[PDB]
Amino acid sequence: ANLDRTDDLVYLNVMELVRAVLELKNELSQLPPEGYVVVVKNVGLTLRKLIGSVDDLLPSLPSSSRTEIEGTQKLLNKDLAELINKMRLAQQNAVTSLSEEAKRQMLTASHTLAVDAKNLLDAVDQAKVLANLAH
Repeated sequence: ANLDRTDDLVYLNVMELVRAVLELKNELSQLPPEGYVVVVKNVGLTLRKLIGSVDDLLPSLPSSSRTEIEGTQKLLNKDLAELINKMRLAQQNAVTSLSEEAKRQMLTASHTLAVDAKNLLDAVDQAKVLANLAH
């Protein structure tokens, strides 16, 4: 048995992103970029919405973990900045060998949205708990 307790709602939403972004990492070699343009939305709209959940805990944390939240919530909008910019540039009507390299690169940016989230789900976990230990 396990008496798990859901207190942090920051690692909950982000969880949906890591999944929605992980599916587009394997489908890269399946469907065209025309359909991915819509996926990046549900993959990048999960962070911009969850980021507003930790912002409230920011002022409720010490001066040690903040570097993680204030440093992750800012880069969270950069992990997709290169992914999207690569979509409109990859799916574009380009007649060159690069058209192939621009397909594998875009994917390298997708995972970024997750790789930068795994550290965020645990980052806040240390800031929230500190809110209590602190006076």
